[PDB]
Amino acid sequence: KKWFSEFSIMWPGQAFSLKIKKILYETKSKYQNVLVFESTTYGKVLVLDGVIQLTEKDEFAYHEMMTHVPMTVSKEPKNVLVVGGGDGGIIRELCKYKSVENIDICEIDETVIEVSKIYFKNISCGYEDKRVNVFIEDASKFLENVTNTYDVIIVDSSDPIGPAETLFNQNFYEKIYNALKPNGYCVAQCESLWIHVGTIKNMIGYAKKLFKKVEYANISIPTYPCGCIGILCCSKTDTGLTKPNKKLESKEFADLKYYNYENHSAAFKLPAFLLKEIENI
Amino acid sequence: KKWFSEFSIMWPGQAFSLKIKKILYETKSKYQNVLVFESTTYGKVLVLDGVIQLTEKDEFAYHEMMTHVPMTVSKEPKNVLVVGGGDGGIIRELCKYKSVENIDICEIDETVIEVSKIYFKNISCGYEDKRVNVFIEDASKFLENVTNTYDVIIVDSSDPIGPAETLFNQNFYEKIYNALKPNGYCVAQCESLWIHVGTIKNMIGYAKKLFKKVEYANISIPTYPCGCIGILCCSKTDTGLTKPNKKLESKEFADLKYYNYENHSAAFKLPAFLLKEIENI
Ligand SMILES: CSC[C@H]1O[C@@H](n2cnc3c(N)ncnc32)[C@H](O)[C@@H]1O
Ligand SMILES: CSC[C@H]1O[C@@H](n2cnc3c(N)ncnc32)[C@H](O)[C@@H]1O
Ligand SMILES: NCCCN[C@H]1CC[C@H](N)CC1
Ligand SMILES: NCCCN[C@H]1CC[C@H](N)CC1
Repeated sequence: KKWFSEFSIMWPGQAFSLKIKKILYETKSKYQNVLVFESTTYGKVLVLDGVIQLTEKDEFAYHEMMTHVPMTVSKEPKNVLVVGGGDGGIIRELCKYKSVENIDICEIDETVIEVSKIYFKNISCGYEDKRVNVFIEDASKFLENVTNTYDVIIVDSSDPIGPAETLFNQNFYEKIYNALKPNGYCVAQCESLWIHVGTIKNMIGYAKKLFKKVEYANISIPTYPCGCIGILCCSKTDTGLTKPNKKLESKEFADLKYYNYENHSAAFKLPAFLLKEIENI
Repeated sequence: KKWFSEFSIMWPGQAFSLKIKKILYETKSKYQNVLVFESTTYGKVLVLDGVIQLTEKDEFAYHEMMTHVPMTVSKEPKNVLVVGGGDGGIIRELCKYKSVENIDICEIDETVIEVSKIYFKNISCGYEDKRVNVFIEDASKFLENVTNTYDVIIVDSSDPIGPAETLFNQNFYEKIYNALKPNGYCVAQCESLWIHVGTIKNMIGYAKKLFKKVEYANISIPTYPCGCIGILCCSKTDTGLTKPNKKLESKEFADLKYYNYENHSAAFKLPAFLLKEIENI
């Protein structure tokens, strides 16, 4: 069997590999190279431009933490936007909240949605919910144009190389601020603390120009490089996102596999060297 | 440049690679294959039997968490044992406590010590401290023979394939229990929660046959497989190891890079699926 290897100028000198059971699908979409393969030990794997987006084995860690952190802090979230997230894992976690009335997703690449609906049925199931509305367009444009404001925006983008290159700058954060309710929250996937701390500092400084309270949390996920990934956390009130306002007790949450009330606050307890780098921003 | 790749029957289907700047030393010792190379981005790297033991870039995360968790909980630790740990990183963190009167290390492979003294001088500096006494022998035998009891034992072993195969069974845990003071603590490196949960359950069940309080904590370290590693935590009193009894304020601790008073308790907040697997042991 051959191995897939994740190599990138974004983390030089290191690489993670998974063994391939079977390649399932490859295409060059309008935006990205798309690869779906069944791995031998992590189930199916989605790859965009040679970078792992998810595997069936660990995706719940990332989709649960990114969704339930801001959604247990928002008191009565009615309108949620997902930026990127074509695979549908965030939407899947959002549909669990009976209270939500509308879930918009702006995903630039409809191939990713259609690929997820075919090959990742337990991730893309949320697309069946009549509350979900899909916009195929660059979130950088959508956020300039949208009329509605949201209670929560979840930026589930791929990396800065490729069509996500527009989601990693000061302008983008102003657009997010303006599209949120006066008490609304944004979480965004953010750089592994083991890799470019300079990037984390840059993003934090972007968010801090607008938001009252900017926190960084860390998630353990093994198929992202360095085995972890950050959440950049943006709040308009001084109270921030470290402390949930509700517990997930109803039947729709029974099945959760990573996220719980205590993990929520714990994700925000960072390594000493990280606190020192981001103390004077 | 060539790449070093970490492949193992202990985590099939996956592999982590580092690019090689220069190989520095290789030998077949009495026990293991030993490889020291300077990587392009993680500094020098120590490899035993094809498995990464440390790199200069991230070793502090593991050596700080394994040492300072039990050493901030022990009230006045006077005698500490390190099992394995030939590289000296634990001893380096131990020497920081002025109070400690004696530090014994039982390392089966003296080549690892001598290699660390030559090629890893900022890790092996602790060997110069007149409080440190080295025993070259299998810890499985040493723990049967030692007369002293310790306030803290830190099991810093390599993996179950190779000479560490004796440190992963019920007998080993009884030896640890007997070598500890009535209020003494043991921490042991323990399986990544992303890989063999069955192993974690087995080890927990071993420790629980003897110890009042058996906790599992997780450390983020990118050059261990799946980017994290557990600490099996064994206490003879019901109070356990999640809560430090002291803060590290004196000048010897100024330089700490991962471990702080809040990270300590946070390491013990685990993923939902892990708590569910280890609730009925
Ligand atoms: C797989 S989840 C990440 C998704 O982010 C999507 N994405 C990347 N860049 C953008 C963008 N500028 N706007 C909307 N979605 C994006 C990618 O096409 C991918 O499907
Ligand atoms: C590099 S730190 C881990 C150390 O554990 C040491 N080690 C492995 N098995 C044993 C054992 N049975 N007793 C003492 N040390 C051990 C290895 O030789 C290695 O240097
Ligand atoms: N919805 C899963 C996609 C997650 N987005 C990113 C994939 C690329 C990774 N290096 C970081 C997160
Ligand atoms: N003192 C550093 C050695 C750490 N012991 C182990 C090395 C092998 C890893 N897979 C797990 C920890």
